[PDB]
Amino acid sequence: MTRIILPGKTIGIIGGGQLGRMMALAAKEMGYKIAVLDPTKNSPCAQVADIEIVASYDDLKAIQHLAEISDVVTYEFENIDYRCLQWLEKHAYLPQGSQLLSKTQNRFTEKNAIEKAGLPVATYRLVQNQEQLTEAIAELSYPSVLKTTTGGYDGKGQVVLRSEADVDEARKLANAAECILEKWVPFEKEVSVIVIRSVSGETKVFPVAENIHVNNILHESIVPARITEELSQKAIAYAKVLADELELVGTLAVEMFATADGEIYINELAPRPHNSGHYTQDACETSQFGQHIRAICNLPLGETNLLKPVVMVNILGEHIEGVLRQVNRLTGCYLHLYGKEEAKAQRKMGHVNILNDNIEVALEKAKSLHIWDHQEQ
Amino acid sequence: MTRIILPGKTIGIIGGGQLGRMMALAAKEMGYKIAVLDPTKNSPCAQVADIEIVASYDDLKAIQHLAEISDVVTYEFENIDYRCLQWLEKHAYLPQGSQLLSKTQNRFTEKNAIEKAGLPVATYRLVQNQEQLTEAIAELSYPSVLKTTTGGYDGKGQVVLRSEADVDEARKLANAAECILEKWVPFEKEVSVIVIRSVSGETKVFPVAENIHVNNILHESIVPARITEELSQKAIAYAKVLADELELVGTLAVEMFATADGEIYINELAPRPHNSGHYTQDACETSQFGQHIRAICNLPLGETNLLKPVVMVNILGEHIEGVLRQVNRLTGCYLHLYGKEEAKAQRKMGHVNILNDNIEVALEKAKSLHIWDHQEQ
Ligand SMILES: [Mg+2]
Ligand SMILES: [Mg+2]
Repeated sequence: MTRIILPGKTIGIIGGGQLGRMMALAAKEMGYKIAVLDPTKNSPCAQVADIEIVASYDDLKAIQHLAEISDVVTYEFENIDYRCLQWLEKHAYLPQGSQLLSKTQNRFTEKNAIEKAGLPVATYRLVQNQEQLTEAIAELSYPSVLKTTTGGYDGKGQVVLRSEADVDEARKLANAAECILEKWVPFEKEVSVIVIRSVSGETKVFPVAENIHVNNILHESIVPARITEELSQKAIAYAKVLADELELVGTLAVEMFATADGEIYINELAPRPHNSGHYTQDACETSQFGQHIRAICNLPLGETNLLKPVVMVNILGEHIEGVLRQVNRLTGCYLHLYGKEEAKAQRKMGHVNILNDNIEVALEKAKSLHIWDHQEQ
Repeated sequence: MTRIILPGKTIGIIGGGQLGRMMALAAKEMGYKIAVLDPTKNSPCAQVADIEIVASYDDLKAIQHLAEISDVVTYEFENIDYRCLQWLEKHAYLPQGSQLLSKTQNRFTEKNAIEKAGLPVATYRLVQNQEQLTEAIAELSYPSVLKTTTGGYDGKGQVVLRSEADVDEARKLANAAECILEKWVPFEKEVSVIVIRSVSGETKVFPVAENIHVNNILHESIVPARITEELSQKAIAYAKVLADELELVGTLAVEMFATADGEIYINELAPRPHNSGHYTQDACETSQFGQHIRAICNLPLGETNLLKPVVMVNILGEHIEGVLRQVNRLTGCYLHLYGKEEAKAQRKMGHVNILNDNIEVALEKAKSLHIWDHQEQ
């Protein structure tokens, strides 16, 4: 409430991926110690942490060990079972709580929470079997999109239904997992806003980013987003409403659709630093990682001013060879690589923040490097 | 020339203090592994390193061990002896070389090198005995400063001569060590410039910083330095010429005196990241540490644009309690703490970068915190 976790103390992180690694690096600058729990040895985060606990996320015993050596605990792994987070908020210090994670983990529960906040979402229906899929298609028509309610993107995730010809594919998915069908709402661009709220209630919002996805993987984030001032203001206001209604502590990434007629629909939420906020490491006065640490520790939040326009480009497994071969050409580019040993095609290996006074020159730079030819097409 | 050290390789650092730690943090963002050699276990740098070697700086076997596991070797500790330096330069990869470091270890050698590069310094005389002191006093008159040529660490090691009354104290100093006598420069401001030069000869120069020393220890760096455009241009030009003439690879801090009459004299050089460049971590497009890594690894250098005005304030052992107590008042302030256990009174425990569009507001903020009343007086 007024509880402050002072520099020198230990922050425990559940999950050792790139998000935890970058949380850790930010915390280290401020003089915090870092403990991490991850199922695989020498994770990106372990490479920066003082203490490594190699164990499963459901390993209640190892979770207790993390709780014992930590003064505060946060998570970066978003598919963690919220029963484990319920244990921590009662027996350790987890200022984020378990509630928000539980609401944002399931696309259906997520939509209900956005609606209760009074914000606009695409019309949606829960799909648990073929009869329900049929009814949902009949009610919402085409175009629509079927998405699994919980984390299961690896190989499938979603089916876009442009016409009746895509129904066969949707039925297969509907059998494989619980789904929601959402009406496809026409939009000009996807945008996101990172909002941070500390234990003491202090709230900061980062600049609106314009996101470009390829095969449903983030390719580029563009800041400032190439949208109207009024859309930017609305996006920012929407993020503040969510932080307050969801009683946020820590970080919330709000992904959005911006339509040609100036409206914003809330797409999805992530209760953590998000890929679309990586630009902040090089372009803002505080990074989202530095902010997240400040939020949970209850330090004054840093400023979120955009200090230079930026295009973040993702480096997937398929790009890493190209990046390393082209290192000599990275003038004006700020490389971040996560220390993952095995490259797989779609695995996130790093990102590059391209800073320029002109956003179009930054975009042209990414194209000129030809590392992302596959994405450009 | 062409040699590039790619992300994924190991950077070895001789010296595990805060400069090593901040080098290592910048390197980790880019996906490098870190090895460190330091006389004390659990050093600031070891807290972020993948491999720690605990040994003396003059222990050639340990130095050799660090070199053997490192793809490139750099140093934070300057007083490496010649036998270790030659071994490193010829049998490891030490792109910085030994030549520049040799020149900057002796105040007389250093001033000769600066003059030979075509740059101005205060008039000076070598003092190896009492007779040479007498002659130098005669030629330079009062006021003047007698300084030891080596041993840059604590204990003053200097005597300011304003009258014949001070000669007695000076003779004692010249009796214990080789000295240099320098004519007193009537200066308005102390300033410094950080210059970067990569293995391939690419150069970048950081903005001029105004430095405020108290008890021979840096207190504040102010950027932009409160000096005329003409003085700024001159300091930058001088720093570039030095980098060229000394064939710098890596980082060079050039400390200077700026007079009211618009003249610059070169004071002293540090062939490494420097305390007067810590502001770059929060206020510049690239930090001196990010730049140092790029320079030795022969990556393209980042930009050095000042993105927001800044006051860096040092946190000594005598300040850490005040910082921790005032943590809730650190809005607009960016805290860096080095992870040192033992807090001696004059030991550098961290720094705070105070960012503000108005330099005077930043200065005011430092005072209003009432942490540095001692320095303020
Ligand atoms: Mg979600
Ligand atoms: Mg020096």
